[PDB]
Amino acid sequence: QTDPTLEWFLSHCHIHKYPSKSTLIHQGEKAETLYYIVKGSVAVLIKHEEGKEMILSYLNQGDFIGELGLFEEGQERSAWVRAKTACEVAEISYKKFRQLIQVNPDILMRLSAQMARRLQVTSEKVGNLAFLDVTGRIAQTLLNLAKQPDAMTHPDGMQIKITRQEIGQIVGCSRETVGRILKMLEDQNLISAHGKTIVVY
Amino acid sequence: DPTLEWFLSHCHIHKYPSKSTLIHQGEKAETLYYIVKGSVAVLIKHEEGKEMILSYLNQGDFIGELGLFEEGQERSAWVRAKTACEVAEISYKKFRQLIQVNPDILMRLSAQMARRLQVTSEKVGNLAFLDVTGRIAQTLLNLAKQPDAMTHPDGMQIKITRQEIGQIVGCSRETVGRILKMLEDQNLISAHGKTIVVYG
Ligand SMILES: Nc1ncnc2c1ncn2[C@@H]1O[C@@H]2COP(=O)(O)O[C@H]2[C@H]1O
Ligand SMILES: Nc1ncnc2c1ncn2[C@@H]1O[C@@H]2COP(=O)(O)O[C@H]2[C@H]1O
Ligand SMILES: Nc1ncnc2c1ncn2[C@@H]1O[C@@H]2COP(=O)(O)O[C@H]2[C@H]1O
Repeated sequence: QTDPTLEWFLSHCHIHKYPSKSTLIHQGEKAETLYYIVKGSVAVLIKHEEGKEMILSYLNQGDFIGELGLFEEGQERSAWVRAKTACEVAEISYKKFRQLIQVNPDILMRLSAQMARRLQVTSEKVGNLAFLDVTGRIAQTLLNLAKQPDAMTHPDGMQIKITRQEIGQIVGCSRETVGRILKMLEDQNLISAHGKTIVVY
Repeated sequence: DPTLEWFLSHCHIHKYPSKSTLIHQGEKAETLYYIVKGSVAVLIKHEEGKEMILSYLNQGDFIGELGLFEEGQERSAWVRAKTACEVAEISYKKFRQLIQVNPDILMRLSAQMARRLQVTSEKVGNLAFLDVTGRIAQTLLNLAKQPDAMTHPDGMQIKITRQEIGQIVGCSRETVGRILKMLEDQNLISAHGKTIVVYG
């Protein structure tokens, strides 16, 4: 589902394909381009020497990406953005976009609605990490990604596909610890695990 | 600035004393704020004697902007006046009417949202990669790297309460007390009255 405005915006971009796991944005690169996911999904990650990679968020079709450096020249990509599946994404220079903004501010309103949402979601994440114990953090995380578009409904909850590695990267724990906690969450009858498939209740 | 004075002329301004609450988490959001003077703390709570300051906002900063793009939303957090403040306020409706006239007012707001997203995202990385002790240790270091930080013959000197430290890391004031002591025995810092010396 799309609309005129959106299509108007798109007719000003170049759509490029990206195989699963390929990197769309490298942290540190000069920020001079805006992106738009027409198809597929991506992960946004940050790195910290020792411990390594952490997943800030998943973004999907309809999501803008690479927008954080738009309002001030000379900024660096604040994160790594990698394809989680085959992706088709539009791109336009900040300059051309700042122009379309003047033509029709609605395009900025749509981008802004998403930034506001991201700030609400990232803030909630900040709190969960500071206030929840590792158990609650993982328990909540399973609820969140159960809210993702790729989540398949279960005749008694919601079914998701995730790795102990990904969970650990979202909550900030090792896959070993995640496994041990998933065991408890299963025992406590809160989830059902079968391979890399989890059924959240 | 012509754009900002214009923006403000359409708002109603009010004075808020210290410790005063401008925004209550959970309430329906139908209005936007703009700090003309003063400072505020944006914070979230776990009502277990543990608060977390997501950020400080100052003169020239917008507040309550998160519920502007979708109706039926609630305030994502509590905003408390740090010092006396003069805050302009305007409903989302009138603000959306100003955006049509000149989108620049929206650009300025959005630039602040992007900065805020970048800063909060950095915070996320640290909290995930740090125990309560490490969070506090790193906070003492970061506080020593700031301009207002003072010089001490042994390194840097800072002034901050156990509560304030607790609000930064999201833990109890007592937890801060115990951690600061352990850090002393580790010969990493010194604590007397309300002054903390960070060696190095
Ligand atoms: N907390 C976050 N939530 C969602 N997307 C984010 C977050 N932090 C960064 N991003 C995205 O990661 C992108 C990579 O570089 P930019 O800073 O140009 O733009 C970034 C945002 O689109
Ligand atoms: N605080 C942390 N301790 C351990 N692993 C972490 C932490 N924060 C994030 N992680 C990531 O979580 C991942 C879980 O399993 P990996 O072997 O893939 O490598 C791990 C790290 O990259
Ligand atoms: N991470 C953050 N950084 C800065 N300000 C924030 C953050 N999270 C919330 N706020 C502010 O807290 C305000 C309170 O309610 P709103 O959600 O309407 O708008 C909010 C934002 O202006």
